[PDB]
Amino acid sequence: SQLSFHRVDQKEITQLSHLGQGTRTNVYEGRLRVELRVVLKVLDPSHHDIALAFYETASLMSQVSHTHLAFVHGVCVRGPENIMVTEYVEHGPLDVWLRRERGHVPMAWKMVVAQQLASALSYLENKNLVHGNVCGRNILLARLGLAEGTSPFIKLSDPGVGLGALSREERVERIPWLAPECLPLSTAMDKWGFGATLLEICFDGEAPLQSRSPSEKEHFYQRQHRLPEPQLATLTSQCLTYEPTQRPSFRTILRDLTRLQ
Ligand SMILES: NC(=O)Nc1sc(-c2ccccc2)cc1C(N)=O
Repeated sequence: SQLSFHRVDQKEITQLSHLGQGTRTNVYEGRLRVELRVVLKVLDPSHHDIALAFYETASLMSQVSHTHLAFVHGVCVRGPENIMVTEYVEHGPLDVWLRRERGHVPMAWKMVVAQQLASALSYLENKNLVHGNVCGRNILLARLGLAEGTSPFIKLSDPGVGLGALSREERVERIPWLAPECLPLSTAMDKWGFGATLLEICFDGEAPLQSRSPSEKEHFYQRQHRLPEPQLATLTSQCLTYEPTQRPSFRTILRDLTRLQ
């Protein structure tokens, strides 16, 4: 093993406006010259394992292609700062967009988005690679598709700092997207995240257990409580099965989403 990713020189990037924060990151709009519109993910000063995890994600995402996976252009080191350089996708995070468009996103639109997500994720399953952070915030909207005769187009972004390097406190915050087996490893975890993401999508960007304290989210998992029903219901319940070996394959998930729309 030896990572593979493009090294970007600090001269080749321009840092523009702050977009928000990811896990141990600050995220900015930028420009990449040899000019590409890009996103810059500046890793906070942090333990070395966080840094290694960041690089492991850049390497992973630098070696996969898909219609519905966002590009990773490289990594730029700017003195003590490590910066992942990624695709700017026009309309930003899906969760933010859904909350703003709450009430007038039709179920048929959500079905297309779901089918796109599933096919991205079936490709990673085929490659036996784990994403580890499927949630609406990591789904970026390239086309709105709300206009008559158009259809939406999403891209799944990089998972950022790997799950294994995060604190237990951080993993709790990711409930219900976090697979229960990860609270105390496989491609199975993304079936849970997918399920949790489908609920998030069905509820116009509100995910379940958002009004719950960390202790309550933990307790929900400990008592293996069942998450609400969106009929994507069968599918979502299948994905949101605590036992990883009972979650259906993306081949099945995708075949099912097709013969639904
Ligand atoms: N590749 C990638 O992740 N692109 C991202 S991340 C992001 C973002 C992240 C955290 C808070 C708010 C926005 C926006 C965009 C974008 N518009 O493409």
